[PDB]
Amino acid sequence: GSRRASVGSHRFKVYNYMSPTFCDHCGSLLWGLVKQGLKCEDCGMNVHHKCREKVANLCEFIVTD
Amino acid sequence: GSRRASVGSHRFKVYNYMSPTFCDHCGSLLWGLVKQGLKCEDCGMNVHHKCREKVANLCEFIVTD
Ligand SMILES: [Zn+2]
Ligand SMILES: [Zn+2]
Ligand SMILES: [Zn+2]
Ligand SMILES: [Zn+2]
Repeated sequence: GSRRASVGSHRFKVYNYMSPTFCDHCGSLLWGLVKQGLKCEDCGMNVHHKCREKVANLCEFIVTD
Repeated sequence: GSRRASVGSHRFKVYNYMSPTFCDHCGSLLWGLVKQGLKCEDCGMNVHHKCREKVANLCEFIVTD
């Protein structure tokens, strides 16, 4: 691997959390036992459904693979 | 929306060109039958040794895989 970043926009998908998880935008618990929020398939950001429109679309992460 | 890109700096490595190939910087032939120049391991840019010093470091490509 080299110094490198992946840069794009988020790719959020409905996610079923198996452990208590917080929103990476607002900090409140992702309530529920299933489909509690959205996780970006690329960078892993977790958000409430209602917080999706509050977050910037920019999605970047360092690639070490 | 946006494309996803892999971004960093070039990673040039000496390459054996099997067909006549030109420098992507200056346009002159990569002279010889072996080790004629360097190919960026990330984006594929081909350069003369001397042109390595002349190109911008910026290395980007769209990731379609
Ligand atoms: Zn993301
Ligand atoms: Zn939230
Ligand atoms: Zn490159
Ligand atoms: Zn050249």
